[PDB]
Amino acid sequence: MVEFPEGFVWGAATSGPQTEGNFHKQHQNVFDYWFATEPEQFDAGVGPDTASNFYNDYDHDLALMAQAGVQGLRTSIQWTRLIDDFETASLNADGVAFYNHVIDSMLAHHITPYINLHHFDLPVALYDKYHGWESKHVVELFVKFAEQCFKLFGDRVDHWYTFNEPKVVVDGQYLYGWHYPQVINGPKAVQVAYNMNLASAKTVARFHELCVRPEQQIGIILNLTPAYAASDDPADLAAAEFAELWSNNLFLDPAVLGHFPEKLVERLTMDGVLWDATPTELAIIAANPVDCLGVNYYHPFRVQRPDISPKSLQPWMPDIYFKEYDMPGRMMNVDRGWEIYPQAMTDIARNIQKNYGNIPWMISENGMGVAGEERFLDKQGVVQDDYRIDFMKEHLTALAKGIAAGSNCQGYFVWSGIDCWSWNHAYHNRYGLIRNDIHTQTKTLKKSAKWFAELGERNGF
Amino acid sequence: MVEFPEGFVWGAATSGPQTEGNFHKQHQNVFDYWFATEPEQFDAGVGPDTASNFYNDYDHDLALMAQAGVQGLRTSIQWTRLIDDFETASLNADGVAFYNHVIDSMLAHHITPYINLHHFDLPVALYDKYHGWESKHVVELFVKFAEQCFKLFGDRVDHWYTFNEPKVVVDGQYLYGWHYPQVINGPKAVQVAYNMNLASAKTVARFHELCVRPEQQIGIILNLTPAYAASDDPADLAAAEFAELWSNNLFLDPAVLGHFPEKLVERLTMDGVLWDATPTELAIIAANPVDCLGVNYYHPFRVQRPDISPKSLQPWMPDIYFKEYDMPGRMMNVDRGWEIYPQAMTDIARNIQKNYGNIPWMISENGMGVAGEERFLDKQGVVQDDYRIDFMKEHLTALAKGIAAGSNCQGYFVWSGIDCWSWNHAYHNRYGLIRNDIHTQTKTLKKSAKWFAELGERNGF
Repeated sequence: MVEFPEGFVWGAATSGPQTEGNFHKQHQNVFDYWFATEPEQFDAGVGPDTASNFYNDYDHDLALMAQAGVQGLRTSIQWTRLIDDFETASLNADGVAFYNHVIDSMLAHHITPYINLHHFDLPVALYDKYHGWESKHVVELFVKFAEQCFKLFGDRVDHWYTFNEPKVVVDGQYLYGWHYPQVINGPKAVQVAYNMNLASAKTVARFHELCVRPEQQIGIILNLTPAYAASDDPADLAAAEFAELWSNNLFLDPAVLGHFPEKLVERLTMDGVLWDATPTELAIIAANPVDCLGVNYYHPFRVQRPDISPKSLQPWMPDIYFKEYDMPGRMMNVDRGWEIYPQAMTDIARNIQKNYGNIPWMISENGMGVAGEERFLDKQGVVQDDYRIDFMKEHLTALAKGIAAGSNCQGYFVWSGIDCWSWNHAYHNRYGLIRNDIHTQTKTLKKSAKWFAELGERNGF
Repeated sequence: MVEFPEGFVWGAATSGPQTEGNFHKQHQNVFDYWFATEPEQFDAGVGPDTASNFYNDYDHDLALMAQAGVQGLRTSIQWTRLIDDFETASLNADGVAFYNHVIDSMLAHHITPYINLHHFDLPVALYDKYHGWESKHVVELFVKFAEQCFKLFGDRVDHWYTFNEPKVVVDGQYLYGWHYPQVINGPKAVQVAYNMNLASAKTVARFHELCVRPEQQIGIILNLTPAYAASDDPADLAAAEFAELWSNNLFLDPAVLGHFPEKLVERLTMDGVLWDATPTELAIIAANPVDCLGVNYYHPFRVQRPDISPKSLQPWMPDIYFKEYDMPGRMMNVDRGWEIYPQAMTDIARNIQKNYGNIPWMISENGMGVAGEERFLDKQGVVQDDYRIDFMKEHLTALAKGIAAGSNCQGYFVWSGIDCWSWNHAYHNRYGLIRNDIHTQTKTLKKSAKWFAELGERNGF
């Protein structure tokens, strides 16, 4: 029935910090330091120090991933593992060697590399010295690190990305306490948002200057979940308008259109919390859009009025203009507390098609997490994750309507290939196609793994 | 100024479960299952799943130990890693290759291998099915595993040990809650003590049927801390008399003399808690004493009369005869809670000389744990553990007096070579000549490492 374009890319996504372990890693990133000082904040006291042991198990991990039909693996290079001196971007000898092994072994196992340069993993040294992404100097050193990744690995890596979801670094580090250093400052968060867009653009710039070869392309990875209004009442549609500008156009528009959405920059100006920008910088943004887009989606987002007036005396946060809304009769993943709504896949495809030039794009993350998968092991220790196959079917179908309506969707990357470490939640929820018993680092394909191998061969289901 | 016999061995000690991590291990031992189920029972939530990463980094680890002057290394083979099916002692192909890999790497780094067979690490599946060491069938299974160790590795391992401190298994599993399964039952513990003495003895027999060359010796590692009476008050002397029989003679006599100490068995019989033994079993125990003895010593032990009469009706426990005593004016390692008393080294040496035939013996464990050693890092990141050097000087001085009086001590093994995982205390206390930063598994010689290398080349200090 459901069929997909020819040459569609079927793949899996993770990150360096969530798989490698900190084995011989020279530098602490913000999560490394958080767990070393406050392990209480991590599920079951499980931190990143071993994660899914990718640093040691990479060759067989790649073999199993290919067995589960992963044609392309999207992961990330750790700034804190690759670089010795952050100011000069000198190379850590062991770190470069490791990433060569990984990339060589990806290729030997017939898996297309997709390398993301940054996944929530700021070096904590650069926060202590410069306050991290608040500093346009740190921005310059991200580029220096990106330049190094380009020279060392650009020979066999085609597909790069500047960031995975800068919004979550903004939200997490500066608004809502999710990421160490857990700063709660709205105005600071706005500058961080700007600064990360500046960095992604300057990284596209140097990428294209240091790229000769035409199949090489660099994109960015954003979550583009719409902000659905809670009703048609003007107050709610205005909350949905801002929340859309704030959660999506803040990054989508500078990344793809080359400028910030002017309704948004207007509102931040009227509020006196607009970022410090310069026309040189804004012209760098404008000159270097991304070559493609990766789209993350998991669950919808719905929005109503704020309870009190945005002009009330309170510290500035974006949240003063909208409140989350729970829709009655919603379909829920009850244990995880998320709404299920594959229709947003179709909306996202349309939005890119019409308002974003139908720029080449993929779904770079989509998947379902479940706790306690042992409950579903069969007699040969294979998780019977029928729920996981159902979820992919509903969401791939919705994706297919958008493709058919003419949306330029080139691939689909599952979260995740192998169970991996989910920040403070660590291993509470399991998303893999492949189970990891983290006590032994023994890995085993779930049932969904042979279904995904079958999906990639039929190019449909 | 203090010098040691020519040929004296300068070693280091650990165990498999405290170093390897559980990477790709087939079976859980009781500590693995304990951590998997009750991680809150372990310091900072650190369990044995990674420990000191010895599975992955054994080659560079032994090179560090070679640098720190380890001429001989004693560690353990995990039953739960070597054996596929416990009933048959069939081999796990991957576990056999690992231990081959570490032994050969030991020789390649000019480290003499000293292989212990068991270090608190009973397969949990054998506790579930048979109640572990309470089962003489489990005794037989242990011998079939020992036999496999000898046939696979005897060709290049000369020095074997049946057990590390079986008393800690008896106390830990059956008396005081220290080890999972946390059974509290005197009578059972008495039987376990017997069963492990019998298992050790059948192993020696099997070893002597399979050992070729005359350099091949097998022994047992016991803690021989004396039980010093609190005073000359007769009740205090009777408490030391029984504490000595129970904590030392219960294992020393069967292992070296071939029989259990008669006053103890008379005591256990009157109390109705004696073990089930058969004359055939006692005959094996009489005919297969060890070739040599490993002695562990850390802190002394003092005993006074019990608060209440041992005739009080209460569950039977060896403690109904003695209570620990705190000597006023004692010398203390205040943070660890242990008295410092090097003189016990000399007392121990005398006891072996006077009463145990001056059997060849070694100090197989001696060391000093300190918490938070990062507070003593110098400029170049080398721990300045002068305290650890002072500790070794004091105890080695006591040792040398014992040797000079004619005791047949042939080596000194420091606990530990590299910082290793200390059961529920995990890495709260560090004992190594070499630091392990357990977040990154990066290891670095301490100052004691250099002093110990120099100690071995001077054979004295």
